[PDB]
Amino acid sequence: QISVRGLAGVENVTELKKNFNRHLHFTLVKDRNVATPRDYYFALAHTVRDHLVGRWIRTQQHYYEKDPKRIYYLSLEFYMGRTLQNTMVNLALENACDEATYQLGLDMEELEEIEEDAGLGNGGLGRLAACFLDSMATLGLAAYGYGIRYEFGIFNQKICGGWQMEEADDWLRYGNPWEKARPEFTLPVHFYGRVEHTSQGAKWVDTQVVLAMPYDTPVPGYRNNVVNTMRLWSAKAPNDFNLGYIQAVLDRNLAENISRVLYPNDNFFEGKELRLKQEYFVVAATLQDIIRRFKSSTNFDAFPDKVAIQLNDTHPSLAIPELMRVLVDLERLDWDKAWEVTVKTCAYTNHTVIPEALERWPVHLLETLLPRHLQIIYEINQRFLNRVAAAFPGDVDRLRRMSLVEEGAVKRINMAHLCIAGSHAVNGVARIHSEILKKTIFKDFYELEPHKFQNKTNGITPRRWLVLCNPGLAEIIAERIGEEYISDLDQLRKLLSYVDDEAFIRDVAKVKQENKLKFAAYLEREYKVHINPNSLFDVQVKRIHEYKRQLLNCLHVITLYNRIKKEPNKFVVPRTVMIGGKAAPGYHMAKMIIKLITAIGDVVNHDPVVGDRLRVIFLENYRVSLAEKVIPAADLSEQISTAGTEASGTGNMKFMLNGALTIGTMDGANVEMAEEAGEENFFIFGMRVEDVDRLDQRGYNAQEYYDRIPELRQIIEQLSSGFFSPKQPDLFKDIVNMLMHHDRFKVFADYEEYVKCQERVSALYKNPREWTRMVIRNIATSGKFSSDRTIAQYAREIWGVEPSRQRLPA
Amino acid sequence: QISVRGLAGVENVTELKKNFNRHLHFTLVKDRNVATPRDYYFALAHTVRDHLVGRWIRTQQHYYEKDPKRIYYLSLEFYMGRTLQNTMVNLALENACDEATYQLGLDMEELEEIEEDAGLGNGGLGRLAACFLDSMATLGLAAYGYGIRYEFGIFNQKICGGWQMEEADDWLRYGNPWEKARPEFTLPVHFYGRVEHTSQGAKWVDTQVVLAMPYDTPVPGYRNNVVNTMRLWSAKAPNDFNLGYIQAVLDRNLAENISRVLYPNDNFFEGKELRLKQEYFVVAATLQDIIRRFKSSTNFDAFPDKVAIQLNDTHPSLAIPELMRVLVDLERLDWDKAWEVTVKTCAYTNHTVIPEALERWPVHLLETLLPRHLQIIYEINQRFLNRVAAAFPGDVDRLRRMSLVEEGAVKRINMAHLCIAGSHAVNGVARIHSEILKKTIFKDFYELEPHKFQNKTNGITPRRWLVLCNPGLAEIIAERIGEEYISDLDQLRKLLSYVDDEAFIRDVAKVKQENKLKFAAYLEREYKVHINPNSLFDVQVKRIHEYKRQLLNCLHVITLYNRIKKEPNKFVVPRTVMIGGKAAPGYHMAKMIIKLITAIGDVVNHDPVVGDRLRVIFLENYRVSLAEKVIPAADLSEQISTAGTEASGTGNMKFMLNGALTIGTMDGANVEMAEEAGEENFFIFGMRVEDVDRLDQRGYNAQEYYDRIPELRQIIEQLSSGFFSPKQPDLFKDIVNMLMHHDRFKVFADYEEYVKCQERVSALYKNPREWTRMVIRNIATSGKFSSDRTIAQYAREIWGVEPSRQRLPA
Ligand SMILES: CC(=O)N[C@]1(C(N)=O)O[C@H](CO)[C@@H](O)[C@H](O)[C@H]1O
Ligand SMILES: CC(=O)N[C@]1(C(N)=O)O[C@H](CO)[C@@H](O)[C@H](O)[C@H]1O
Ligand SMILES: *Cc1c(COP(=O)(O)O)cnc(C)c1O
Ligand SMILES: *Cc1c(COP(=O)(O)O)cnc(C)c1O
Repeated sequence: QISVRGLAGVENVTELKKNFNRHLHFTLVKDRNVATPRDYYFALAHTVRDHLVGRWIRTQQHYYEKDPKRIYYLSLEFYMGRTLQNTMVNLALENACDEATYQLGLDMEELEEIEEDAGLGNGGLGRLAACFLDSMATLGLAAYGYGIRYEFGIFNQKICGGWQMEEADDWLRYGNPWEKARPEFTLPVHFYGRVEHTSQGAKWVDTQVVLAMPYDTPVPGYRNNVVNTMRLWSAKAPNDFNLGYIQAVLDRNLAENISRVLYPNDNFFEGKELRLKQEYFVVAATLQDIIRRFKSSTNFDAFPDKVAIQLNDTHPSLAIPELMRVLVDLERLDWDKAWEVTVKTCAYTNHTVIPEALERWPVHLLETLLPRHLQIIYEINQRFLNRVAAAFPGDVDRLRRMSLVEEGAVKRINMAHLCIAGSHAVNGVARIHSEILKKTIFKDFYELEPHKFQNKTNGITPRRWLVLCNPGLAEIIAERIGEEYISDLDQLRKLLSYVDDEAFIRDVAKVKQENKLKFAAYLEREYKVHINPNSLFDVQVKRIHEYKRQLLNCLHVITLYNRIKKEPNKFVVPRTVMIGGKAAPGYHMAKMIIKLITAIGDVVNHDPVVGDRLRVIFLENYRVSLAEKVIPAADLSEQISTAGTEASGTGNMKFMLNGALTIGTMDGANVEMAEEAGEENFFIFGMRVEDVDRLDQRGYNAQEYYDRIPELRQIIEQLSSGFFSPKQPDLFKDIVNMLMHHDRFKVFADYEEYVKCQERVSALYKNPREWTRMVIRNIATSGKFSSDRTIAQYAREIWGVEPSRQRLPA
Repeated sequence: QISVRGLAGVENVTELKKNFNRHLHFTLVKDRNVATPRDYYFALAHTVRDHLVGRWIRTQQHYYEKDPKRIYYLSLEFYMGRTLQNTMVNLALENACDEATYQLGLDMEELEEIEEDAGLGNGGLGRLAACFLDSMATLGLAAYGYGIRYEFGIFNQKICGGWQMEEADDWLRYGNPWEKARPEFTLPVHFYGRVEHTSQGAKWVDTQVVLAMPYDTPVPGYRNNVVNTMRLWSAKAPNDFNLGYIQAVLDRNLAENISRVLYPNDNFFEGKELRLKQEYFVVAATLQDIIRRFKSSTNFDAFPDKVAIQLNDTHPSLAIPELMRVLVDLERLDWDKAWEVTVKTCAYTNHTVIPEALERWPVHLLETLLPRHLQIIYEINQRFLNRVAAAFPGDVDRLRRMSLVEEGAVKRINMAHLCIAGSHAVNGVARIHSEILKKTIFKDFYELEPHKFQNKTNGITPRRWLVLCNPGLAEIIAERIGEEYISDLDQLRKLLSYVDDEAFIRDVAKVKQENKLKFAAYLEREYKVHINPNSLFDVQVKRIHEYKRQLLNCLHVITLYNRIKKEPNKFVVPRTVMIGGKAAPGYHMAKMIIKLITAIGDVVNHDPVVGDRLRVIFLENYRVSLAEKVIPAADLSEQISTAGTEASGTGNMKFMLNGALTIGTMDGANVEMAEEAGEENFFIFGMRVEDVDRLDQRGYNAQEYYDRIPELRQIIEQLSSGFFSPKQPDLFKDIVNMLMHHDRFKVFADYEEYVKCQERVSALYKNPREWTRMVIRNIATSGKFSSDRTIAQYAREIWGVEPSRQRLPA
């Protein structure tokens, strides 16, 4: 047992054991003779869950009594991952449970692997929401996460013949012990219908009704006895729905399809009706809940003092016109008063600048689905443009650029413009991203209301991303500076005075080696794949995207391979290149990239001459639980997106906190990370945002690079001739064609500097001691990237509430 | 507290209370400050449930050790009703829980009303299966009820404008505390595909796979510590199902629709594909489970010694060819050996003789859905007819009459013929019904294999239908003969020596009066309807059907009304005529009858001259929980189906056990009931089966009755002229037209004798003392109609197992 995992008291271990047996008997209705590991996992989950309820009930009762300002974090995604270990960590029950299960003759780590990931997210945006919930609870904020309870989360990725195959993520199959259905708080949500204009107000009538049933999941703060709530809505059809008879009953599924599945798109907008329904569904149900809670604390002037609504991107942007609809149509407030309340209540966070990810809904869709909201949006736009016109008289083009309504083929509503107009604060997720917002995408808006624009650099929770996934590292750190850093990551700074400490250097390196052995083993157990634990673990895990440039990584791998075949008996630092991530089902290029990766592996991994010097592995079904395993085992973190495309990135922070060195571009949060650790302790390369713009003004011509770089030329010719696809020589024609003629992300432009930088990485790896010393400098300066810091800034600069680290009663 | 409700021990009441509070806290995650009656109901349900698990686990472990012959009761319907009180009754926890909740300041009766009925049945057939499970557990048989877990059971009936409106029975909305999902025992079921004939055997390939997930519900025996299992299958789509992406995920519902809803038809066959899928689904999953359990006890010669499969009607008839498919195709047994095993394992129970209820599936449907089963059925038919041909040489018409395959417009498979051929026993559900089977419908089959035909008169469980719904009556009975009768109903005979006992007569009458007041009150509480508790409670509750002749009851009500208007100041015994029951959604005539009933009420209930002398009420949403309320409060039980149409009837037995006198035809079980109590203690009237046949040979002409009975003529003219439907004068034209020209059930033919008999009933009611004495004679002789007797006969004469009343350890 390690210190950071809590005490294994005599009384508590005994109590845990009896409750474990009670649940196995009464809850699972099983005896030890027929119980399977899954049954044991559930018995443990219910045992741990019991310890939450007491705190959950008093935390909520506490907020009722003290009535603080409530924070409502609206998101269509909450990438939670597993809950068992995280709960034990935050409740200081890990060692006790480890001991108790040990005495029952069970391996707790084996049981934890049985829990299904709650994959209600796609990647960064969803995971961010998860880290935020953890931090808000840890900082004692009366926060509520509101989203959708998807029956099917992000699809499970299978690799067949080197191709990605998707299969339903039936995560609720065996039941979810963490959620508590609250059917008693079911709310009605309206769709379609029409607008009637009577004497005293407009009415939305003849609507189709869908019920929203809430499910509450506890969110425990770190050892402070605070347990907040994440409320996920589930779609239910009313009972007089469609009410020949048989068909009417079967058609109930049409209404319940709203919460059936998560759209698997990462940084891409797909204007489908079902998605719009999901967005309004979560918004409509949540707002009624918010107002209900408010009225139970009618002058809505105090609404903004008791309520803060944070929009995670534009997905829940309809909250703005829905809040207006309710205040104006239902509560009968005058427009101006209602608008004042709305702006002061809502804040919007932008997560990207790539045009294809921007939500622009066709007016005809809103027209049919939400007629009243479309009217309110036109009215908002009207009054907004009147302000623009008055601020910039005669600037007609600005008016059309800022309009919430975009003209053209089909009129569309720019949801981002809607969010800026109806929010008192708009923020980017990293300094460079936030600056880009003010200088480009939202320049006109920043000019009109500069006070609205802020920055809130992303962060990650040190509980799940350090203590939970890397106990060995958390331990050796605690041994030298205590445990306070876990909820005050800035204290890792103190590790700077151990950079020359021989014992520490040795332990840091030892922990990494153990993590690598542990992962190298897992690889063979669950995926029959052998790798050399002594090689440098070069990993790039994140969603497959052209802007992420997994292709640039591929070019390097092929370069390494060609160099080896060129001079076989020459020494080179051994490397295990691991690339993992899911591709959106309809993203063809992303799926071709996955195939290319596996294709490269097929050649490289079986070339006798290469031996154990180079291995290319594609990490299947990358998800939160897998991240917790690979990240602690990585040496090199690949954060190589084209400058200006990765709003922030969070995977980069996870790697930095876990002892991996970073090779990347000055993009997103990488800039601040390098700034914190010092550029000398970072492997920075490639074009800066300015270099990219210069190239765009000049005109990007990939051919130029192809003509001037022999090694690059050789790679393209190998791809084109079928060297990596014998049976299908032209298999990768689309890839080569894109690289050569329409590469929006300038892969070739950063090739030379990338490769060169990679050589510097290999050189440092040859010097174990100095590599580890640089690692210590990174870990020691990663404190700024804790989501506790991020949330503290949101609370103080946007929500107007003070974080607290005071422990609530037991 | 009453004696039959068990002891309210000091230790147990204390234990119950703490566990109630534990569940409210840890299970429902609520505090007393926010708990609603529903939360309290669930806390109690979980508390009671806890007492079942221990016994449930050892009962099943017991069967594993002793390995007795297992009884598998296959049914597409299990009309369970509520489970809370029944569980308390069988566990002798009722008084303790009553006390415990009392001390917690809660009214247990109020909490029981919150439980949703498990309405997984239509009427008699489904309820019979429920009573049987209760009796099999009480008799210590290793029995398993196997069926489908419908998401939506029988629809909830709403009456709007006097018309029936159906609405989804979302009984799982708030969760079901009684079931235990067993996802670990999920089994695959195949559909469609084709048959491949290879060298060594035929193969069923290219099939669509649907998963069957089982949910187990405990079935406690009466105070014997036995807890059997009812396993209900739920349809689940495999995860690589349909696996653009979004659509594939949404289409999973196509496969899961199989267990979505119960077909609401009572005694009517609807040849829909979805229904056929449900039938094979339950059969395929169940048989794999049966064989699995058998192999874990490969000579299948002992299969019939360890397994008995009872087919509740033909709904699960595919078990016969499915068992053959498995034994022949999968286990590779020779046909003859397989057939021997199948016949010795299966037994079939017929529940009706009406042609429209007989299952005849179109060959083209089986051809597409279950190609292999169709081949097996042809093969069975072939060999079967060869036996017929050899037994009755040259009788070509017999061959075509007995064929499992019916020729004509579209070829169909007669499932009843299939069941007779593949079963070692076939039984009717009442003596007269069983005789009718041998003399008519299955005459040819009886001639070929007379040994197969048996009778097993239906019964009802005295636990739910006496002790649970009528504690007051169970108590006064127990006070004079003890409690042993509850599991040995024949002992009620002893009450015969109290027929002249003044105290007993007074108590029996008192209990009835209290039940009537209790019901008259409930009527006003939940349905704002006032009635006179001193009137005779004339009730007919059962599914709406023409053969049940609710119309004959209507004619009498109208007769009573017309007589009163004719002589207003003449005295007549006051009556409250209550009619209730659901009509199948697509059964037009049944829906018109409901409207007629409410229409009669509209006129009769508001006629000043009638006063409180006559009231016509339609009992809305008749279901098991409502039956438990009305039956104990009834004085007169209407069992007036045309002789030969009601196979048995079970509602009739419920009324007899609860102190109501019966007016009915010599049909179904009424014959045996009258035989048991003595015809002098029964109000028998109308045509006997023989009279009906005579009339059919002559030719039924309704006009004749219309011309010779003035009162009848007046009623038809009132209906035709719009007397009961002013705004819509011809509203009931279909009813009159049917009555006059195509009445398959000869309503007019029994009118005169019915009315006359009703006069005899009123006469006896005027003499309280003698009415009650006749009641005592009925209750005292109702013992034969206990399902314990029925099940004991099934066990000894069909399954070959001995019932046991021995209590298993605590
Ligand atoms: C739209 C969207 O999901 N954007 C992203 C992401 N996950 O892709 O949000 C996360 C969280 O802010 C950022 O770190 C990524 O750089 C940004 O692209
Ligand atoms: C088919 C069918 O459900 N038949 C019925 C019924 N419920 O309608 O079965 C029950 C139980 O045996 C019998 O009492 C009824 O007389 C018979 O009609
Ligand atoms: C952290 C995380 C991400 C975000 O990774 P980036 O490299 O910032 O894109 C995505 N997926 C999972 C499973 C994560 O844990
Ligand atoms: C007993 C019962 C029946 C069967 O009634 P019959 O009069 O035999 O048709 C039908 N429905 C319910 C709810 C029952 O309790």
